[PDB]
Amino acid sequence: MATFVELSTKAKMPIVGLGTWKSPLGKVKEAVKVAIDAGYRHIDCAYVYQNEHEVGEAIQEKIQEKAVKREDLFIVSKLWPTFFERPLVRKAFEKTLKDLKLSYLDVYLIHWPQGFKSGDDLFPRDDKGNAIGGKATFLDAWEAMEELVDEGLVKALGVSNFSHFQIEKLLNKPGLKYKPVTNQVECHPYLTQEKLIQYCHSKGITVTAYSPLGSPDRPWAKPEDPSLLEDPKIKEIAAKHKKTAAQVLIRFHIQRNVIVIPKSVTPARIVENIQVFDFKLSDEEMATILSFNRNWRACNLLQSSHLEDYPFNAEY
Ligand SMILES: NC(=O)c1ccc[n+]([C@@H]2O[C@H](COP(=O)([O-])OP(=O)(O)OC[C@H]3O[C@@H](n4cnc5c(N)ncnc54)[C@H](OP(=O)(O)O)[C@@H]3O)[C@@H](O)[C@H]2O)c1
Ligand SMILES: Oc1c(F)c(F)c(-c2c(F)c(F)c(O)c(F)c2F)c(F)c1F
Repeated sequence: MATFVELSTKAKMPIVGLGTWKSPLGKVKEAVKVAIDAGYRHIDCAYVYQNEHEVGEAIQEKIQEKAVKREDLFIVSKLWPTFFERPLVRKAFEKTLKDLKLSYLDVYLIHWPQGFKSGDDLFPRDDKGNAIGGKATFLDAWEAMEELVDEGLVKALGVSNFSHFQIEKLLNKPGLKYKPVTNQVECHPYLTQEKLIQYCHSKGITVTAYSPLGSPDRPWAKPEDPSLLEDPKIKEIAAKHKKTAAQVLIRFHIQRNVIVIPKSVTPARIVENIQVFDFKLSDEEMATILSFNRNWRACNLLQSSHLEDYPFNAEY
């Protein structure tokens, strides 16, 4: 099996999960099926990925075939920032829950802190492709999301792409009902997030590492961009353990008690990515890997950088 990180709610969040961004229809269903078979219990989803209906199919299949029980699955989705207006929070969540064919979510995340123009255009933008903002804020969103927890439709709330300033704004809001259980952010040896992980952990907030393999198929990749999978120094450590680069990149987070959600639709890779509980990176190897920090992001979202709550201006 695979280990977990205990949340502030005492719920157990499986430390490896399956990413689903850009997992195509026609592949994502088989991907979820192979992952469950391979021992994955945590699946990371989102409204904006537009494939929740197929993830839902796969989960239902495995449950009705007795491969797994709902209570042993840990399903996460995210509210997109075109839906921060209160009534849209409900409508957006209802579509996610119905697509996923579930009666509750384990975690529901604010996907990004900056609000976008409210509505069903997911990427409202000007002529240059710059995001158009909305006046509803992540605090408005959180307020409405808290009702879902009151109603037992979501077990816990969290945030994604929040800086420590934005988490402080959240924690320090008077009249807060629920606290975020996780902050899902990009994290890997080129962006080690030392200060942000230290902050979150000090507040009882776990970290979920996204793009842990450096998202090698991001359509905006430039050949001069760094490549973690092909990095000779990462590959050196892999070799030392007779493991793959990807397995080292995943194990890196487990050893920092950080949840990690590599994405694949390739059955061999889905299996490979969870074969990370039979080796250990040594203290010196962990130190070497941490030294690779470049403060480099695969996910800059520069087209939203002019917005008030754009998260990446702050140091952490
Ligand atoms: N909250 C956010 O704003 C946010 C942002 C980014 C990502 N995420 C979440 O985090 C998940 C993971 O991040 P990501 O999808 O950006 O990138 P990633 O997991 O770092 O990398 C995925 C890419 O690596 C390939 N791959 C997977 N396993 C491999 C292996 N063992 N060896 C070689 N290549 C491998 C995949 O190919 P194949 O699929 O073709 O096998 C895919 O092209 C996302 O899917 C999403 O769930 C969240
Ligand atoms: O959940 C997300 C995701 F998985 C992404 F890859 C992106 C994403 C991103 F943050 C970026 F910065 C990109 O340049 C990109 F192409 C993306 F797909 C994103 F915005 C998300 F909200």
